Amino acid sequence: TLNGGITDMLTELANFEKNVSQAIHKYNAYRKAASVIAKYPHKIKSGAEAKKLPGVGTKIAEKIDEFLATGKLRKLEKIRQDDTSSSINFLTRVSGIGPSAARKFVDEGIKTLEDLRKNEDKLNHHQRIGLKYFGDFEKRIPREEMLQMQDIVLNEVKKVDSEYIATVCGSFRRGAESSGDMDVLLTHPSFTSESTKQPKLLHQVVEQLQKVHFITDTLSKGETKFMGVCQLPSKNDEKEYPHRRIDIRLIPKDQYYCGVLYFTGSDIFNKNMRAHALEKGFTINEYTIRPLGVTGVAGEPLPVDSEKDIFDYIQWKYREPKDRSE
DNA sequence: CCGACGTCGCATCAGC
DNA sequence: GCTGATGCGA
DNA sequence: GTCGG
Ligand SMILES: Nc1ccn([C@H]2C[C@H](O)[C@@H](COP(=O)(O)NP(=O)(O)OP(=O)(O)O)O2)c(=O)n1
Ligand SMILES: [Mn+2]
Ligand SMILES: [Mn+2]
Ligand code: NA
Ligand code: NA
Repeated sequence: TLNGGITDMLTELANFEKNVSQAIHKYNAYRKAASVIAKYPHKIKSGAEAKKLPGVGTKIAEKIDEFLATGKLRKLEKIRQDDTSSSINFLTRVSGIGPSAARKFVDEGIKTLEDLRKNEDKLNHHQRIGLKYFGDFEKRIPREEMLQMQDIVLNEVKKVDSEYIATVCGSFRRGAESSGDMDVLLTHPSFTSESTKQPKLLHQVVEQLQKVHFITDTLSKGETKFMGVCQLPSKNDEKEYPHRRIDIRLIPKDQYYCGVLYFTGSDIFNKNMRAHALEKGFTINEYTIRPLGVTGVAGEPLPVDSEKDIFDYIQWKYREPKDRSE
């Protein structure tokens, strides 16, 4: 955590540009700068030293010099003191409320937690559930709890159909001692890139999880992706566990490796790897890796038999999940 | 300089 | 209702 | 905000 002060500053600047300025590429630029500094193994002593890193340019180098010298950034100081930015920034912390809805709400004089509770009628379903569990969703999940959750999910899925395979991905698969949520990759032999031989494959799994009162709420739900809320069972006289975010992703079984690569992350690792893939003349999604044709159009899917095969195509040394925490 | 910046799913809305 | 764009999110 | 070509 050598440069925590610097990475915190950049992250706050990223959130500002995303939530307030609605400038997603500035948000990404700061996300990237924060990431490359985060894994830089020296305590940074100047902006010039920082500017050597890819993604760190002049402006950020200048900001790092201010931060090192003073321990603050006047730019951030002002943003903090500002009514509207602070309100918009806060509202986006509710799941389902983004930059657009947040700014629209603030315009209407809705800018506090109290205001949201008072105006629940103005929320779409996602946002209402997000407000309901605002407190809970602030809390992180200890890996021990994640292990309990894994046991329930894997066993309940087994009970539906023994041919399901459920794989917990995200920060958990990367070995994090705590997680923001739980991500579950799901496969079933009936669903491949070639055919879907059974309907409601994801539905049946969700339904079962609701039945045992594990899944408590639904944010969104389609044929291949579920976003919702779950909770561990507590014992007698035990205070209940916090409600947790969970999302589930049904991937065609023959495309498991691209799927698990995607869902393991991190988000920035995925961006770095896909950017590199493009440089090498391939494109990668959660389904396939395709070569790019000489006019830039994606071609047929390439054979994939392991995560490492995808790494091999773009000439990257294989990296274990725990080294993908970028 | 300066266009281009990872790829896609589900909810909602605009237009017909 | 459908098609495509936008919002929010993985 | 950054950068490659
Ligand atoms: N922008 C994003 C967000 C997520 N993802 C993929 C990579 C993530 O590791 C995986 C799960 O998303 P996530 O749950 O938001 N983040 P993740 O599990 O990495 O870390 P946590 O904050 O949940 O601990 O989805 C992505 O490819 N692009
Ligand atoms: Mn996660
Ligand atoms: Mn998730
Ligand atoms: Na740089
Ligand atoms: Na939000």
